[PDB]
Amino acid sequence: GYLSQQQNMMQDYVRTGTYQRAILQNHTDFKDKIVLDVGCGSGILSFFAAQAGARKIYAVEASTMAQHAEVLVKSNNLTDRIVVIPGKVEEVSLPEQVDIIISEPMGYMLFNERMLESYLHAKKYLKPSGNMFPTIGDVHLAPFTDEQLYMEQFTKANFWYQPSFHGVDLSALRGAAVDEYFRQPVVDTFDIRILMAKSVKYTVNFLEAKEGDLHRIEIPFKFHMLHSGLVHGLAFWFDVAFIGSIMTVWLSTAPTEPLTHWYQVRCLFQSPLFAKAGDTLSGTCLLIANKRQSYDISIVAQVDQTGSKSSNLLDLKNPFFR
Amino acid sequence: GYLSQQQNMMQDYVRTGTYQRAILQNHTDFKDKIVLDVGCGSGILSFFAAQAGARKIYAVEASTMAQHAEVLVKSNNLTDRIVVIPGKVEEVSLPEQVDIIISEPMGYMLFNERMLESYLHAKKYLKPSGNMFPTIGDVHLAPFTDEQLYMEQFTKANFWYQPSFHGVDLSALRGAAVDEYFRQPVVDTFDIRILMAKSVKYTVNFLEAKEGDLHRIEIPFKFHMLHSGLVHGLAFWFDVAFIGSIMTVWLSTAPTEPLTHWYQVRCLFQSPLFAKAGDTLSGTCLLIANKRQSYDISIVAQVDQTGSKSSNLLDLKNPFFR
Ligand SMILES: [Hg+2]
Ligand SMILES: [Hg+2]
Repeated sequence: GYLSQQQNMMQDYVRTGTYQRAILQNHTDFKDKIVLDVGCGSGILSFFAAQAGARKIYAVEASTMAQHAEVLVKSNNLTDRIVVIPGKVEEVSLPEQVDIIISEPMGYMLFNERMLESYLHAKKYLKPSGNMFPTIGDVHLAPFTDEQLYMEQFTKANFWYQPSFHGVDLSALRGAAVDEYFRQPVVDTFDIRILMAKSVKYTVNFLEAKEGDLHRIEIPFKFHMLHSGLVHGLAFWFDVAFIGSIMTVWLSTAPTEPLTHWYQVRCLFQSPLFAKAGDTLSGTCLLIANKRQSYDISIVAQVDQTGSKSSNLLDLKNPFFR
Repeated sequence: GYLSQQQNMMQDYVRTGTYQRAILQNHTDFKDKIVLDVGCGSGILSFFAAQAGARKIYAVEASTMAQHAEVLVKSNNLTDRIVVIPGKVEEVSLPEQVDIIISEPMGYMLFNERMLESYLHAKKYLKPSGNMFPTIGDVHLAPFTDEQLYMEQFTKANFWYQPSFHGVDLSALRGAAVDEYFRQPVVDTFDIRILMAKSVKYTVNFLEAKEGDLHRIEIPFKFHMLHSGLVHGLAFWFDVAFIGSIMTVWLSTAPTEPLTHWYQVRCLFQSPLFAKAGDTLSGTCLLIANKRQSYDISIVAQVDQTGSKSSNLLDLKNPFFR
């Protein structure tokens, strides 16, 4: 819980701006309503709800951060509208059902850090027919070609393919190194020209979802290739929508959108799949929740026409940055 | 413990070449001797001991890097000379007392990550009149002038002096922020032109030092000023020596020597001190250990002739890269 971290999140104008934009333009959803702020991370969220004219804002509240919020609430003259309860939703108690829940629970590929579970858990404190900001989450995935990124892996791992690095033969660990390097999802951004087919969408309606739904989360796909080339993996990004009474407002991390701190995520295939235009690449992406507040990512994919296959396991716990 | 981190360590050619130089050039220290590799940092140290002709090399390594070390031992046909023992030194048992202990226990400012405490605890397995590689550690410090780095930090902290960020007053958290930003040391290299006095030296002898004992570490300094102007902070770096039987080999981290993955480190004061050529800048650097794996550092500085004071609490558990 560093202020540096909190600053970095505040600096993301798309994040902070869109959140604020969504709350103020949907004024009638906040005017004299009771709100719960479970997320933050920018720490600025319960203030937006005050600016939209909320009656009471219960704000929990991670052990840092509880104190950071406490100072700003006092200094912004809002002690009588915003209460700061240190801790976490599955650990604390609220004295009142709320109209709206607000939070910033999105990680890399939306689900990383598993904060949405705590978010969905908060619906124990939600009044019937109340809503949540954000309301839904659209995960997008599409196949990509990128020779330079694929090759990059082997140039790295080939360091181990030396028989006499300072008189030591490292070659027996080359295979383990390749596996490891391919096991990391790549966080950075790309030109859309590397996208081989139109993206499929997978939608989580936060208003109806139970927190158990986020433990397995299976995403099937049947891409219809626009371009001829080699598929090196699947690209991932996400959108969330703030569906209010007045207006639905979108926060998008698409590669066609201005850059955010979430960038985009690419999961490579260990064996590239050749596909033609008009060919269908099908398979499923499986995200298993793991013990390190992250996901084990399983990707199986085949080119229907040729029957070539892979067969790929990632751990979002150890992402490669760029 | 990822291959890759290990690969990063290895690719530091100064570090790897110097460790080999130290061992091979002091072969009479290893020839037919019993060695303890406690690092291990990069699995590679045991192999140097093996190249030097050690009779038996026990290598205490963590889990999982114990596996990766074993693979290399078998594939390099050294299974009769290198014995991997999984776990930690303050846990495991050795069938024998050892002639030499070898390790890579250095972090930033030398002491970071408190690996040295494991290193000195290994003296348990050391024969009387045994040796350690490295034998001693020299911490150098020098006052520096760097106008650009100072205001660069201050203007980042300056974010938190803001009466209306999306309608929110952050002003009250300035000072918590400034404290945080100036607590983090700057890991960077620099031109030696910025050095405002010849360095002073603090020696920690590993052969005699008790794990006690590296929990406090009081470093006094008394610089002769050489150049007039503003002292923006203190620069720190470490030399480490392998005092073998044939010759002493130094691994230097100094800004005058080729670059290493350790770079150099700087505490910048929250407020620069003015000093003239001929003046004395005296004071102490305190390194109070903490739970879990880092130091709380108290830098007390004054110009004798004035005497303008500075006291700053710097926290290693960050820091600021570049
Ligand atoms: Hg918050
Ligand atoms: Hg320092």
